[PDB]
Amino acid sequence: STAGKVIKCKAAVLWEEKKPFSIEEVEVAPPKAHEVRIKMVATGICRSDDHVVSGTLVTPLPVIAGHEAAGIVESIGEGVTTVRPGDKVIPLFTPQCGKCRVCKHPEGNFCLKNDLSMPRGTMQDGTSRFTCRGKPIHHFLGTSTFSQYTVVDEISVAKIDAASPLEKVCLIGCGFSTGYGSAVKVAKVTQGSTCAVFGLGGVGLSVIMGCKAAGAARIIGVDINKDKFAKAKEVGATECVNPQDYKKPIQEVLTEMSNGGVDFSFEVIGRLDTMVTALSCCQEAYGVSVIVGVPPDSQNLSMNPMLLLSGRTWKGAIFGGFKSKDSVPKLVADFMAKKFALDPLITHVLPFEKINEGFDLLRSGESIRTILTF
Amino acid sequence: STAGKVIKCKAAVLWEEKKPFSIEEVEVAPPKAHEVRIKMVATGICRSDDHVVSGTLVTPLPVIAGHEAAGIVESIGEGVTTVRPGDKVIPLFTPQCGKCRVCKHPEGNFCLKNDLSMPRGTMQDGTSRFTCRGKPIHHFLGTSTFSQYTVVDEISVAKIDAASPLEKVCLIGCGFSTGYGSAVKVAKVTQGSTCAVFGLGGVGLSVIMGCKAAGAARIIGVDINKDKFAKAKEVGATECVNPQDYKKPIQEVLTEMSNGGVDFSFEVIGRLDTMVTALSCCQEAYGVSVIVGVPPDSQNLSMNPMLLLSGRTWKGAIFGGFKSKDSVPKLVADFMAKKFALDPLITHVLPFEKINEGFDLLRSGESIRTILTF
Ligand SMILES: NC(=O)C1=CN([C@@H]2O[C@H](COP(=O)(O)OP(=O)(O)OC[C@H]3O[C@@H](n4cnc5c(N)ncnc54)[C@H](O)[C@@H]3O)[C@@H](O)[C@H]2O)C=CC1
Ligand SMILES: NC(=O)C1=CN([C@@H]2O[C@H](COP(=O)(O)OP(=O)(O)OC[C@H]3O[C@@H](n4cnc5c(N)ncnc54)[C@H](O)[C@@H]3O)[C@@H](O)[C@H]2O)C=CC1
Ligand SMILES: OCC(F)(F)C(F)(F)C(F)(F)F
Ligand SMILES: OCC(F)(F)C(F)(F)C(F)(F)F
Ligand SMILES: [Zn+2]
Ligand SMILES: [Zn+2]
Ligand SMILES: [Zn+2]
Ligand SMILES: [Zn+2]
Repeated sequence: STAGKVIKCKAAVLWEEKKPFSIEEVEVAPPKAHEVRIKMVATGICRSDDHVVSGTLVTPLPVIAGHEAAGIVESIGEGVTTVRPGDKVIPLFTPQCGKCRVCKHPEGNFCLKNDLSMPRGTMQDGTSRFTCRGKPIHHFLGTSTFSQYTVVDEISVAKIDAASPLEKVCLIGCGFSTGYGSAVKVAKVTQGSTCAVFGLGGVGLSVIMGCKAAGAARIIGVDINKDKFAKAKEVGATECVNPQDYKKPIQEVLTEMSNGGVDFSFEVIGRLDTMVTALSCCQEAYGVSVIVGVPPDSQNLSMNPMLLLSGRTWKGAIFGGFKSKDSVPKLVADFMAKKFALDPLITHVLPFEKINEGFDLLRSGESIRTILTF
Repeated sequence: STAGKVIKCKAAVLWEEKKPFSIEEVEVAPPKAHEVRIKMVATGICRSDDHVVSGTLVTPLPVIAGHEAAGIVESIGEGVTTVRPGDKVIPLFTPQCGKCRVCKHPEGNFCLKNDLSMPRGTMQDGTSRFTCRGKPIHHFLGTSTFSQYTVVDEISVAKIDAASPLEKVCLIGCGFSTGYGSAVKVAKVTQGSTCAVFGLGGVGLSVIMGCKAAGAARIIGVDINKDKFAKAKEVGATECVNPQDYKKPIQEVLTEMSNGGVDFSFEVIGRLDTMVTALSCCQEAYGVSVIVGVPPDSQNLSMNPMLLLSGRTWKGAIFGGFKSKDSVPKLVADFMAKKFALDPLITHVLPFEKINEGFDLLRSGESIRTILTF
């Protein structure tokens, strides 16, 4: 009924930094060859979307942000083979072209077709499917989920179980998969280990879930907002520490608590200082520290390389190291089989039109994930 | 016959930074409980010893430096069980106590009894076995091999094969094992990989040996001294580049040569800028970079954590990640079985009393390893 036609629909457009989203009418072009137009069902509010508003994460403006979502295929362009109209889907902010040297590497997931390194804010063909006020509007990470309809490249969508609950599994589109994979795949957390997780938002709680799944003995949650601790303990933190309660810097506290440093630390905030602290608190000879947080654009940290010379490993990852199009349908199948939980991450549900209240809930410290329903 | 007595002998004392070593008459105390007195047979001149002279590496002065050596046990203190008089030994600048959290960990080698992290320049008991005209002389990394005789803690010595040639296997006490293990144990270089090695001294040549042993298809040597390239190619470098030949940064050159980044990079110089260049030149999604070089004391590097967030792994190690007392004998056994060569590292052989000529050869760029013989 809409196939082959321009859709007029509502989207949350960001015209300028540090301004509220504008809910207004946009035009969504029909999909071209190897593109997929999706009716959005649910989208989460991830701190990275807030980083676009704050200018922490630089992408071309004006933009339709949003990258953690689930919906139903409205129509496919010529040549699409991996999804059909009416399929349930999760957009992939990290693509999986399956052809590039990274997609073919056993341990790589940062596909060379990504729009993260050198953001253009377009479809793969360098154009936009969105018009607003007669102007072209940029895409975000090849997803743009803060719209009733979006168009993505085939390499940026995965078909998921026909019976999945989209108002939950949208979190597999970013925050859950990222934290979980950061522990089980990137860190490769071991049975009986001691973990330190810096930041207890949706991504940090997911990291804790992965640390518990891996059989960690101790999981120490770290956050300056003690209101985060209860939920962190429910999903497996054995202890929580607030840096503001100690006279000593928290890497010293954690080193003592762990009898000379943790096996695995995670930075799940996005600050240069906590990236160095998290590295410092892992054991000097065999500790591993994983950066998950997104730091302010173009800013360098300063560190003493003697932290690494002693034996520490420092690494980072996008999307928990998961090859996105292979992994997302398996993660949904595992969720359906109750292998992990998503409800502990969901604190608030709002309609899409209340997106600005959703960003307020995050910025105040009150929410973990708000799910917007269309 | 000298057992239980003071030995008067010659040692090279460094009284002050940026001076020549001074050949002095010293007194060497007999070994106390769990100590081993060694008659030196050969010691290598490592750039780390030069770092003490230049002030790159801070350790209490005055000092007997030297840490890359082999000798024969002259006597043992009370309770020594792992060597006897007459045994061939290699002193271990990284100890293996076998009782600390690190020694018990499968990966870790940076034993908590080390004198590297917060150098005291003493025996384990906090005293010196060396006097020069009534003045105590500091130890270096619990080895002090620039002496006819030294005393080490039992956890800082390994018994090796009675038939081993000490004028070659002294290199297993630091430079060979550090470079070889950095490739084979720390990086875990893979078959068919591309490697880049920054610094083509004795330790960087040993990194090349390890990369070739691991079956790397491409091994790119990087040095500003093009006279190092011939020997690098002899031990397995497929290509060499001199950053001074190029109008653009060598990380860009290496990224284009490797069609988007190397699999494994090694910093084997000791400069902050080459540590960041080496990380940058490894592939952004799955590349691994190992720091081996010792940089100037208390200096921090500056880097963009986006280099790690994409997927890179950054690590460092001491002594190639080898658990020292377990590994040094097996490395000597493997040398005796022709598993690897040490002669390519040895460019000069001098008697001990020509130590300053040995350091002049290193500083001029002529030498790789000078072995000092007794
Ligand atoms: N690498 C990747 O693929 C991904 C990265 N991210 C990033 O991960 C980070 C976390 O995302 P969310 O969990 O959605 O964010 P969030 O904003 O819900 O949670 C961050 C937590 O950090 C705490 N915090 C702030 N300053 C702190 C400090 N100094 N010390 C300790 N805790 C502090 C806050 O109280 C908060 O609970 C963000 O930077 C986001 O951009 C998000 C997902 C994917
Ligand atoms: N982590 C560890 O356990 C160990 C660390 N080391 C350290 O490893 C490093 C190398 O030691 P050696 O091989 O004995 O030293 P070396 O001085 O023989 O070799 C260093 C090489 O770096 C090259 N070089 C200097 N500046 C350069 C630049 N800007 N760009 C490219 N090349 C440059 C030199 O021309 C030289 O060939 C030193 O810092 C040393 O202290 C040594 C052994 C053990
Ligand atoms: O939240 C996802 C994420 F990886 F952080 C991102 F949004 F893709 C990033 F990296 F911020 F661009
Ligand atoms: O060359 C040995 C070495 F590991 F580099 C050292 F000397 F111990 C260090 F690290 F320099 F202190
Ligand atoms: Zn996100
Ligand atoms: Zn790809
Ligand atoms: Zn130990
Ligand atoms: Zn050395």
